Amino acid sequence: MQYKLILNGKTLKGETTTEAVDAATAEKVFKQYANDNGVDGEWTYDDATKTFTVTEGSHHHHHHMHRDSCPLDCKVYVGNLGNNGNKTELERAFGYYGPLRSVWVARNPPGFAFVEFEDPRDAADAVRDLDGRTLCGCRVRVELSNGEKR
Repeated sequence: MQYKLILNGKTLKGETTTEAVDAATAEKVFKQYANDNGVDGEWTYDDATKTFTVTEGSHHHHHHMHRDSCPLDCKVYVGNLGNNGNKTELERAFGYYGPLRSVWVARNPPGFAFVEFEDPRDAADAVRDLDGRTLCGCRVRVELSNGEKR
């Protein structure tokens, strides 16, 4: 017991194992075992035991990207709301793209906020669709995710 594909995906969470001639004829088939389940995870691997792992939870309830190494940036952030900036308008402007675990905004600076989604990708969609524009009655700027490495 060695060449050990820990599944932790949408579908199945509970490993499977095999053994092979090189531990790469193992990968190249673990690849398809997990792609049949519906996973591409982290694709992590270990060489000291020749174990593997696919933790797709790292794209759902923890986070990553392939741009730097954070999801996007450290939290949800808003500013330039200087004509209006309040919690309610942002609670529900972000509420559309996903639910909020946390929310807050300053009256001074004139219209600056911060919030918490967990998801990094509906957060990147609020950068796609709520940054660069106008929210409520302003000339916005906006930045979102939840983490992680800066």
